[PDB]
Amino acid sequence: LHSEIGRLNNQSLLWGPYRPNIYFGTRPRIGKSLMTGLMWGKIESYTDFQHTVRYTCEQNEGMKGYGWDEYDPRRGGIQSIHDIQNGLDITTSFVKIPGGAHGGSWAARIKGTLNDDAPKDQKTIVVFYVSQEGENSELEAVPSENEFGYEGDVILKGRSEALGNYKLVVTKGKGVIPQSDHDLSRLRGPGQTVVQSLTYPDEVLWQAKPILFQQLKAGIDWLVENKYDVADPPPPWQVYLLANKPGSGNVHIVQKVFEGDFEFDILFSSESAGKEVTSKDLEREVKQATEVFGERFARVFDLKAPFQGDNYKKFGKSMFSNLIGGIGYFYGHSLVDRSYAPEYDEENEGFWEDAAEARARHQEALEGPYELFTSIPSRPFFPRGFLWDEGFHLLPIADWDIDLALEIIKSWYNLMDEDGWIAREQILGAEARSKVPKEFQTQYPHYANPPTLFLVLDNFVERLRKLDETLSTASVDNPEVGLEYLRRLYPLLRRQFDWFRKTQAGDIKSYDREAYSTKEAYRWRGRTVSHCLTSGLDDYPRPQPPHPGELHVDLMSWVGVMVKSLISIGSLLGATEDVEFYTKVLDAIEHNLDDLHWSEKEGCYCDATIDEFEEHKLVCHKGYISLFPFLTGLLKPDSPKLGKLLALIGDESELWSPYGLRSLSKKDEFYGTAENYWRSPVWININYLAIVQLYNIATQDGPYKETARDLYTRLRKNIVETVYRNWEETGFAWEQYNPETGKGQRTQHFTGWTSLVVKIMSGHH
Ligand SMILES: Cc1cc(-c2ccco2)ccc1NCc1ccc(CN2C[C@H](O)[C@@H](O)[C@H](O)[C@H]2CO)cc1
Repeated sequence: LHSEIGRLNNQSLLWGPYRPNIYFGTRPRIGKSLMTGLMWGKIESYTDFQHTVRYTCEQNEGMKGYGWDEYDPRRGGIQSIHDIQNGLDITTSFVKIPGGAHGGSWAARIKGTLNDDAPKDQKTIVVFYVSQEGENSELEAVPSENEFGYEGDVILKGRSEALGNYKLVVTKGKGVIPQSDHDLSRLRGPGQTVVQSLTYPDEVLWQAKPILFQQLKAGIDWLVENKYDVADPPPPWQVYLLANKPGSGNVHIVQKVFEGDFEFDILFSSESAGKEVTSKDLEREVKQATEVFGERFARVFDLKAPFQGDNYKKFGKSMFSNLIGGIGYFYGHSLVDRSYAPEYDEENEGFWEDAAEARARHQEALEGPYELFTSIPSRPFFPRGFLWDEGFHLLPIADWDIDLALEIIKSWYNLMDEDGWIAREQILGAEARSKVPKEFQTQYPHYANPPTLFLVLDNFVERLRKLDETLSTASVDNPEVGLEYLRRLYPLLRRQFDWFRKTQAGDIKSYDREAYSTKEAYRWRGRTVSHCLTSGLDDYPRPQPPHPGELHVDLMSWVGVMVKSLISIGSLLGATEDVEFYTKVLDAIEHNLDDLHWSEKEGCYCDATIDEFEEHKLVCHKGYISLFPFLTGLLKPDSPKLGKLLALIGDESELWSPYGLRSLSKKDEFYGTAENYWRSPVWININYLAIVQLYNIATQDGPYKETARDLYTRLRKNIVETVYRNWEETGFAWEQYNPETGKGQRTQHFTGWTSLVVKIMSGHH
């Protein structure tokens, strides 16, 4: 019956606007298939369209804002786009209609409305671009009656093994079509919808902007050749209207020009389903999806005081929709260095110079192809899977739709190699690559990232212990199905656990280090003089110089997180021998955190290193790192150490700002130095961890209950209000917040773990 649930999940999730790297586009969860994308831009001159056209997501002066107002990947959503440069407010509605055997049908409305500043007669070019990859696939534009293009709908008829038969329609739409009185109109028509059907090698189909401009340039060349010149030029918009040439091919460009406001529909009808999808279907199903979104939001994200007001609701709906709306399907090769050069072992002083020499051998090669279904940090900047980010993304998503979350976890775990490594950054395919500077593309099999996906698994387990609607929770409602999922995933979790212990081992035995256990000690590979990217806390100060004898307290705590998860899942599956090993490791980590990491002098956990004189030294930089055993839930509610940690957390002159906890203490010598990435700013992911743990202590009999209750109440309020105020002023979720001013800074559109704020508001952990 697990198989039955699987098949239904497949069919439910198959279609989506799963191209979050562009403003609007669709693809199914199939590597080589049918994809769509939208382009638009004002044209006011003979050279401006190349500058105004929109396709891939950006953020700059020219774009006021954009995002999903509502979204569920099972149903669809509505997106808003505020384009200043092009003077347009755009709505893209997307809806899915179940039926047939190929994942069902879908429809989109594209609505553009000029803003108040735009000339009332602005000419806007709109393109709908369709490509299909596959060896045994076909797609064909049905030709027009009229001489020069289309008066009505453009109909494309296609077929593939993946999709069966289907028809994709781009409706006539509503709005003024400009008409040219020029001579050229005798040969090109006065102005109408046009279609060009082209073919290119499959691997370049994603390059829509270049493909389009190539056709425009061919058009212009034709003009010059046929004596259309500056003595009497056609209007710009006619110059950039493609000559109509529909047919078969693996690329179809549908182009319309509007003057003033416009709208039009895209209808994808799966043949194996009922009758074909209509505009009337679109309208009714859009209304229906909104009703269902509304009701689920109110159940799942019931915002508690003092955030129960309508303004906080709108805020919460926007943050959540942007997060879940960011879900993409990615397909293609990864760039991996599979040399396992010995320099990557980092057993020497100065290991970072050796490692750089090894990287400069460029042994990396493409491998796969792989696929991934994942949410993302950011559409305009980071539209791809990041390993420890996805842990935080899935916490709110799991509340919404646990089955969708387990799908994404499975997607991630299917990327794991036989060693137990999953690359921390998943750049699949040339499209995905196009956004990443070369320096940053190669993955290294010795680079870890925090195992945050285990947190999501813990939430699932507690829910398990204690048709779209049915499917969204099938995995907890049918305990047989939940256990089966765990049974299959469990070995991969164990493999990753063992991988951590093998590749991220620290060195106890080779120095003068006494501690309860000789095994438990950890060091992130991959550190440079100034960085430790693999830990997630890019530039958080660490022992100088980096050294093979370093030990990292955050890493040890992540291992504790993992082993606790394995005990809970192992128990469920009756893995007796496994549980007993995990139990000895938990016990060991618990003692060793104290023996190697706890500083009595400073009253917090510290990274460790090895002296000029080969002795163990604590290196203390008060900040998120210092709190880790607490953030990760490893300390007993009655612990004196916890006591000291709560004092640090609450201390205004260290970590506690009006706007949240500082990444680094104001008293640290590295406060606000260098790029100041994790050396003062307030980060929502770590604050979220603090908030959940504070609440944990507040809701249990114990000596710190009341202290925790106070800090929980204040921190919750500080974090939410900072995100909300910024969202109100700017439209944006930000990557981090300034603890002096509360201003959002770094990257916009970070939804992104900033979105955890909906979960903070709804509370009741
Ligand atoms: C300099 C640069 C430019 C562009 C670009 C130019 C035009 C469009 O894109 C893309 C990448 C890069 N540099 C790498 C990078 C930098 C920052 C992040 C965000 N972020 C940092 C956290 O510290 C991590 O914990 C977290 O996992 C992680 C993902 O959220 C991720 C990657």
